[PDB]
Amino acid sequence: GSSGSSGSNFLEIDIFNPQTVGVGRARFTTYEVRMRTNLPIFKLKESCVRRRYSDFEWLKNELERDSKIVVPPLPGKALKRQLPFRGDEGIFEESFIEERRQGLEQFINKIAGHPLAQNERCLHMFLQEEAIDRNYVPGKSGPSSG
Repeated sequence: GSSGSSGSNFLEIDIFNPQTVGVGRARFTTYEVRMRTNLPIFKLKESCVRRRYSDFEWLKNELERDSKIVVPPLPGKALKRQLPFRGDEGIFEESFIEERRQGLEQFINKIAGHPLAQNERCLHMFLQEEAIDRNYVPGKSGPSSG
């Protein structure tokens, strides 16, 4: 085959395929982060990787380092625990998953739009790359100098 289709640049990410991990309680789920762009900045045109909300919290933060970068808020709220023992107070409903599933998608959908982010590597690493490598080695990093 050959194929060949294009027209107008478009950078968007999809969040679906909610898979549950672990067993017992305070369990969590993931989402298939499938991005699709036609920009050069991105080495790959399309890639599918697995990621969760808690993960995004690592990425987002990575953006909230220092670079006049405007990162959007994460969909969720929780802060009332002295010691790391408790988590979710029994929550199992499509709505919830949807909320986050959609939320993130939106957050990234906008985050991706960000130019300062489009250059960021962590972003890509959080996309193309399936497994993040905390304290990775920077190289190439899109069109450097300029």
